[PDB]
Amino acid sequence: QLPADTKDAKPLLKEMKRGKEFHVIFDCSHEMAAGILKQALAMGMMTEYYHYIFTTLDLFALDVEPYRYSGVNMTGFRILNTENTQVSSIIEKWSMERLQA
Amino acid sequence: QLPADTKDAKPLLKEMKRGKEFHVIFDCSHEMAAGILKQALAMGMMTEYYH
Repeated sequence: QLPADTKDAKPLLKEMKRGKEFHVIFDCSHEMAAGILKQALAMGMMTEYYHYIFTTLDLFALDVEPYRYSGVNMTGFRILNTENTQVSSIIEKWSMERLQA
Repeated sequence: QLPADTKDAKPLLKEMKRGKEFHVIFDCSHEMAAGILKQALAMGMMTEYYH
């Protein structure tokens, strides 16, 4: 279990790494995925060895960049149908009004 | 040989990782050391393996 605070992530990952858990499933609002991935990097773990999965349905909205050359696999799940033209159009339109926040 | 700019580092480190070169000496004014190490990190090239 992830402890209460996000930045307490350290021991848990540390135990996982010591125990040599070479697969992981997550389940949490991607907002938690950000914290857990930053830890998973700074703890020197992003390597082809580990191979995460996410059930949070927003894997597409993270910032995948600083991890992407490392070589880990983050199979995820997305439903918002980016494939269709009109869907993407409406995404963009809503985006042009989304950024007022 | 490191190329002209530092962020150009990526191909070289790619070769080091591919051939599995598990040790290194560097040489640079540390200002280069910083960028080369950042690349070393995001490349999945910074673990308890290498030294």
